[PDB]
Amino acid sequence: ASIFRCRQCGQTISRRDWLLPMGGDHEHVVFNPAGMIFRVWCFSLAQGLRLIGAPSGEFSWFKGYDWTIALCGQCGSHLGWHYEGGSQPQTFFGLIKDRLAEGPA
Ligand SMILES: COc1ccc([C@@H]2CNC(=O)C2)cc1OC1CCCC1
Ligand SMILES: [Zn+2]
Repeated sequence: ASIFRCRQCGQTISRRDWLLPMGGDHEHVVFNPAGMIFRVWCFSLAQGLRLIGAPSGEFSWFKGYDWTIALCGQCGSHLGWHYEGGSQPQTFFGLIKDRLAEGPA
């Protein structure tokens, strides 16, 4: 259980070692304006994604950060968001926990 793959296709995405304690915890439970709930895990780093469009501040769940949608690079599944434009760290990834599968390296 040290690495994370896309649950839908197996693409390698991130690692447990890359989890990022944001505001005290790597886990945040948040809602979008369409009322969908997400269990978001924060990572310092991820790979195998494809970032779509340019960043937006609108409805950002993390103060001072702008988001871009992050799809699985391989299958297109929506895995989370890349955050940028902030401070300490400047950037990070918020990934949806139930869209990842955890397993050996
Ligand atoms: C599942 O969709 C989405 C769900 C959630 C957000 C978040 C709101 N606050 C954040 O920190 C990002 C953006 C989305 O993408 C939208 C942009 C255009 C259509 C959908
Ligand atoms: Zn995938």
